[PDB]
Amino acid sequence: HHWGYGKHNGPEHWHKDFPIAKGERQSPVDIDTHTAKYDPSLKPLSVSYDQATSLRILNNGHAFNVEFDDSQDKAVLKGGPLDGTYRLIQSHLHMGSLDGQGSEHTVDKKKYAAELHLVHWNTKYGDFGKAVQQPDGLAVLGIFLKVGSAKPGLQKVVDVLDSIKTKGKSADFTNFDPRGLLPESLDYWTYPGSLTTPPLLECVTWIVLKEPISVSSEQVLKFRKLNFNGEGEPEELMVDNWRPAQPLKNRQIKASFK
Ligand SMILES: [Cu+2]
Repeated sequence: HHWGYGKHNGPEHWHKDFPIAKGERQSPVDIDTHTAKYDPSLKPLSVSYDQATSLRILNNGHAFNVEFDDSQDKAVLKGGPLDGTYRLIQSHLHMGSLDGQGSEHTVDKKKYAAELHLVHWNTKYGDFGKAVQQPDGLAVLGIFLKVGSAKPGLQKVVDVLDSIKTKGKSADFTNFDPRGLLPESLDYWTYPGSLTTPPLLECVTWIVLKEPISVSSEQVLKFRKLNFNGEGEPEELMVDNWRPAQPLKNRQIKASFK
């Protein structure tokens, strides 16, 4: 019924309800490190996540989510390919069923265990709603996740996952710090893209970080136990909720690093 990631409602079906699914700037895409090119005009990336603004954590049937207070500029994104200030409004995790898959964007065909997305909107549009209606309304920072050492900033979250196991559930969480999710390096690739889930609006400036972060298998496994389904329904594990790479058409992927 509702769009999804199954065989009967997965990505390859979306185009029937959202013709833009076959647009000219769809995400995610595969990053060919030796096709993408350094762009000397890109300014430095500014990830000012000083004042934490996390509010809720929830299961919306599509993925694990975190909502932030976007009333002020307490967590914004500036610099890089961006013109203006972009406000962080939410974050979600794309998880795989196996350690070898999960990420939406790929690097030279390589898939990661998962991909985190931090969504920000151009504060020049009044609100999120009017932003997505614009080509330069969104800025999504994508962060790759590989299995290994445990990520501290994720434990506290992983500890209360059972409180949002099924769709429609949510738990207050003012404890979430998007700083604890960032890798050491802020090198990235940027390209004009879209949302990776319906409506698939082509309103996104993508900033994918080259350096992945590590998470333990315990943390991963706990994320693989969320459910696509609601309470009192046949269990459907929330895994492989990622859209495969889309045609780059002839878009240019730029590197922030030489
Ligand atoms: Cu996403």
